[PDB]
Amino acid sequence: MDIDPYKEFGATVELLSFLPSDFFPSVRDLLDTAAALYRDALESPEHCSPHHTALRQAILCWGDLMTLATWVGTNLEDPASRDLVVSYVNTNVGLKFRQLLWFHISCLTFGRETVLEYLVSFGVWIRTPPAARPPNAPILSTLPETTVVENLYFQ
Amino acid sequence: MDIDPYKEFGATVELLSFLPSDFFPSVRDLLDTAAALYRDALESPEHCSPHHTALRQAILCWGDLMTLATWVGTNLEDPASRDLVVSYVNTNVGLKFRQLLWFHISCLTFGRETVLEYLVSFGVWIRTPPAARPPNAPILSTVENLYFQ
Amino acid sequence: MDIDPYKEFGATVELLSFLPSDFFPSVRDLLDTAAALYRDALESPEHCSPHHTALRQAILCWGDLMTLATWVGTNLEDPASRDLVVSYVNTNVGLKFRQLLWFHISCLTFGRETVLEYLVSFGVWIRTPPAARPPNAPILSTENLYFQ
Amino acid sequence: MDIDPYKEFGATVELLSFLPSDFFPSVRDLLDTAAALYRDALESPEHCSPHHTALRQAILCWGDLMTLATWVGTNLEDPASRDLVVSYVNTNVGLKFRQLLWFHISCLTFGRETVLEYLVSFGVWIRTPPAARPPNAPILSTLVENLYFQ
Amino acid sequence: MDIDPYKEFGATVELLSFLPSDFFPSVRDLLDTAAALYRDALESPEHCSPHHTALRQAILCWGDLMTLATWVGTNLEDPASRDLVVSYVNTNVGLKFRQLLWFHISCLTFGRETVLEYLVSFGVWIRTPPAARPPNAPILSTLPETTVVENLYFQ
Amino acid sequence: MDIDPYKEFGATVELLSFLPSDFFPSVRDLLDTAAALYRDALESPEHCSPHHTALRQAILCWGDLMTLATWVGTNLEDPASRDLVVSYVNTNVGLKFRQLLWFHISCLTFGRETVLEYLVSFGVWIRTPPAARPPNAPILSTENLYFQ
Ligand SMILES: CCOC(=O)C1=C(CN2CCN3C(=O)N(CC(C)(C)C(=O)O)C[C@@H]3C2)NC(c2nccs2)=N[C@H]1c1cccc(F)c1C
Ligand SMILES: CCOC(=O)C1=C(CN2CCN3C(=O)N(CC(C)(C)C(=O)O)C[C@@H]3C2)NC(c2nccs2)=N[C@H]1c1cccc(F)c1C
Ligand SMILES: CCOC(=O)C1=C(CN2CCN3C(=O)N(CC(C)(C)C(=O)O)C[C@@H]3C2)NC(c2nccs2)=N[C@H]1c1cccc(F)c1C
Ligand SMILES: CCOC(=O)C1=C(CN2CCN3C(=O)N(CC(C)(C)C(=O)O)C[C@@H]3C2)NC(c2nccs2)=N[C@H]1c1cccc(F)c1C
Ligand SMILES: CCOC(=O)C1=C(CN2CCN3C(=O)N(CC(C)(C)C(=O)O)C[C@@H]3C2)NC(c2nccs2)=N[C@H]1c1cccc(F)c1C
Ligand SMILES: CCOC(=O)C1=C(CN2CCN3C(=O)N(CC(C)(C)C(=O)O)C[C@@H]3C2)NC(c2nccs2)=N[C@H]1c1cccc(F)c1C
Ligand SMILES: [Cl-]
Ligand SMILES: [Cl-]
Ligand SMILES: [Cl-]
Ligand SMILES: [Cl-]
Ligand SMILES: [Cl-]
Repeated sequence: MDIDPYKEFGATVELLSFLPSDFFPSVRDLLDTAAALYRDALESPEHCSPHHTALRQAILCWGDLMTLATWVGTNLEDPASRDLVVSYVNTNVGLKFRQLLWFHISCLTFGRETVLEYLVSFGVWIRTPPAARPPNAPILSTLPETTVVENLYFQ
Repeated sequence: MDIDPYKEFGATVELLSFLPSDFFPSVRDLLDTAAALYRDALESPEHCSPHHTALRQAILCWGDLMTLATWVGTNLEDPASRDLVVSYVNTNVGLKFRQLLWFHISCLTFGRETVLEYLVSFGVWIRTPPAARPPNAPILSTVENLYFQ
Repeated sequence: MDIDPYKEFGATVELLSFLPSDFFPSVRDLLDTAAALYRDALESPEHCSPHHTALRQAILCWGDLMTLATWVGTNLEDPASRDLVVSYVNTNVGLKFRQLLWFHISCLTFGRETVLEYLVSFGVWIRTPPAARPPNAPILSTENLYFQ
Repeated sequence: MDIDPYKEFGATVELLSFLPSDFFPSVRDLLDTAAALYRDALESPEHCSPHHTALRQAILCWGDLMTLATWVGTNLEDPASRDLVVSYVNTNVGLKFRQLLWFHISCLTFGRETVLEYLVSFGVWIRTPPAARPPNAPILSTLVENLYFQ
Repeated sequence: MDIDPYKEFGATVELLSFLPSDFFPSVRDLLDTAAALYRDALESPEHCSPHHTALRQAILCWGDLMTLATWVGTNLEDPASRDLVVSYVNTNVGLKFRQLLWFHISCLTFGRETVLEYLVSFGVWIRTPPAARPPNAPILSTLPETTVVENLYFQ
Repeated sequence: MDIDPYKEFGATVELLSFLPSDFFPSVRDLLDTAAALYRDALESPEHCSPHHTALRQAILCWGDLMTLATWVGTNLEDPASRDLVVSYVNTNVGLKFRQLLWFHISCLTFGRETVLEYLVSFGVWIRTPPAARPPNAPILSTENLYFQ
């Protein structure tokens, strides 16, 4: 099968690939943030949303990879090679999970449309030559809960 | 965090662990069954169901685990050592994914209630001594006169 | 005192003894089934039933027995006598607890009469010569309030 | 599973463990008291109460531990005092059963509320320094129409 | 800063000092009593009372002190010097926490006034020569606010 | 007992531990700020607030800890282990008290909801890669005669 984990969420692997690897927080920091903001939802008996369901699996999958990588490492006769398999996972699959965790955590806070627009905004900014672009990166931020039109309507 | 992947689906890790490892099809056979029955839905831009969403991730996660386990296996000296990794996968994370893939595929066909009832039925049958129990395993499956007047 | 643990549940040690030891699931499998089916009730602050009360104590007692048996195994100077302890447990107190756990778990699922009738049914079948009896064993198949 | 045998009776292992081991009668004396006061009920075909059901199992469980201990001493000991196994049992699991038998026998006589209050009363008394506390321990105890005189 | 932990509770360090060290249960026995009587309240999300808030911190502080003393003790190889750490705890900070835990646990059960009156009663009794005083110590108990006659009068 | 000192104040240890250790002022700087802003309230015979009650105990507890550490340090044989005591304080109990003192002092100034929101804001900012985030950290922030 050819399954793109972003496709049911309105995105693609190629679109997440538009961002440089340096854009994404680390796996540990994504996992810490998922816990700080969404632990209760993620641990609840309710689906909550497709993003929650996917994020739960992504978190556990990283755990599966690290548990396997740690176990083999303990079996490597060279004690200096203890985290060699763990390093292998980070090198070849770490970026994939950073993209995926970032996507779901961000979508849960900002909504798909805002996240996808930000992906484009940053990817265009980082491809503009540094001496020709605004010094600071674009900012990821939430939409207003109420529009100016609605606010003025109820004056 | 402590996330139980079955909890949002009305089950638990402990409940799936009630079944012996020999109960489950192999991961390869589970993956081939998911493809034969649900490939178009799994590859679609539609969520379809929480089971589809979870199953998509599990399928992809197993691919990651196999690339890792294959990399360790193909780069490991000694047949006994590679036997150990294959054994470790068989005993631990392979069993986890056999449970998980079986659960989601079965739920997509029979519904949660039927699946959970079958888990108990088989788990009780296999714990009954063979000489005392029915020879075959339990099976997973799904008008008045007035009516004619 | 002479207490029969089955007496308040309508049975006796003698009746459970009518079944061959091979009839019963293992202690481990009985404990796993009690957890799979009744963990929440067994761990709850509610009595639930006399079967739950008895089953709670039986589960804890087996833990006590295993801790004692482990201490005997580790403290016996001779390795051959450790073997005797295990075989003694399997033959004697392990069988007692297989009977007891099976009885209460089955009663919680099927009710007292069905269980008592099944004990007799299987005990009669296994005593019928194999070449003269049905090829398969009889089947165990089908509450909230408890009088005295 | 994590089963607390006191939980269905409104108590916990931790609560019983608030009492020092010296608080409790010996297992033998608890068993003699169960027999003297409740033998007929314990041996009857009636449930009687959840306390009776639990007490029956606890009495039989101690029998199982002692039968095991005695059998090892008889068969697997020669010049050993053959009381080595029996001695370990009374050292570790004996306290657990003194708590359990005492709880059920006391509840059958005084009721849960009075028993739990007494556990707290004695636990506080024994933790008060002896030279600062009352000399005697707290005590476990529990407690006509007008027309007649007109 | 010079803070007296009793001042917001109507007492002082000097007043608790009026009681001899032998008056107090050990820290362990005070902690075990706090758990037996107040565990649910102490672990709850509600303030409950200023005594509860203070008692919560005292329990945790003792944990901090013993964890530090343990780490020092277990990482000191000479056994005599480990006994020096224990003696320092017993001599100095153990008495401070025995006073403090006793005060808060007693106040939660009997109220401030009864506790302070009892502090005085015992401190006076123990300073009376043993051959001249009642054989038994005064008793900590809640006194009745009204007499039987008064209670019957307002029936 | 398992007491979370933040629980009665609407937070948890895990939430405070979302912030990196470098976020917090030193214990000394927290204590000096508490004295500059709240000394009279803290030394008063009035409860003032649950935050004041908790903060009083934390201040005294730090005094207990440092005298113990000083007594150990001044009686230790070799400076390398004197350095070990300081390092233990810096890594373990100093971090706990930096979190705790900061929480109470900040709550007394800004209120719980502002503090908890700021914790999240900074914790997310510091986890954003430096080259991708705003250059500055988020900020913690909140006649008489004519009407006679
Ligand atoms: C937790 C939700 O995610 C965010 O809020 C995320 C953010 C939100 N932004 C964080 C940095 N920023 C501030 O501090 N701001 C300050 C203020 C005052 C609020 C404002 O000016 O508006 C704005 C800006 C907002 N940025 C990003 C990324 N930016 C670039 C590359 S990555 N990723 C995630 C994220 C981050 C860390 C861990 C995670 F796990 C995740 C998912
Ligand atoms: C595809 C949905 O799953 C099933 O249908 C599943 C089945 C369905 N059963 C298959 C075997 N059976 C028949 O052929 N039957 C024939 C008939 C005519 C209908 C009848 O006699 O009633 C009944 C019985 C039904 N059994 C199981 C398991 N049984 C025991 C241990 S495992 N697991 C899954 C499953 C299986 C393979 C790959 C998968 F990937 C999965 C998930
Ligand atoms: C969990 C309740 O117990 C049972 O259900 C028990 C059973 C239930 N039976 C299990 C075997 N069977 C099937 O799979 N059946 C299939 C079907 C379709 C439902 C039907 O034909 O009706 C019937 C038959 C029913 N049998 C027994 C024993 N039989 C003989 C000796 S022992 N003991 C217990 C038990 C078992 C294991 C662990 C335990 F822990 C216990 C207690
Ligand atoms: C049999 C019910 O239990 C009791 O009555 C129990 C008692 C009852 N008390 C017995 C001692 N007492 C008297 O003699 N009293 C005499 C009188 C005239 C009424 C008075 O002076 O007031 C009061 C006082 C009541 N005390 C206790 C415990 N106290 C402290 C630690 S243990 N445990 C159990 C118990 C005891 C033994 C074997 C058991 F098996 C048990 C269970
Ligand atoms: C738990 C509340 O504290 C008490 O109840 C406290 C008590 C209560 N007293 C306990 C001793 N007593 C009884 O048993 N009494 C009842 C009795 C036997 C029926 C009778 O009247 O003769 C009265 C008398 C009341 N005494 C004390 C202290 N007394 C002297 C020095 S210290 N300190 C605390 C306390 C105690 C232990 C652990 C703690 F942790 C604490 C705090
Ligand atoms: C004393 C109350 O606490 C504060 O005010 C606290 C602050 C207040 N902030 C101080 C730094 N800032 C300014 O100078 N600002 C300038 C101005 C003009 C007023 C504005 O733009 O608003 C804003 C910003 C506000 N920041 C913090 C922390 N920020 C980041 C990590 S820690 N912690 C505490 C605190 C600090 C020191 C000792 C303590 F002890 C404590 C508790
Ligand atoms: Cl095949
Ligand atoms: Cl009698
Ligand atoms: Cl409580
Ligand atoms: Cl006295
Ligand atoms: Cl001031």
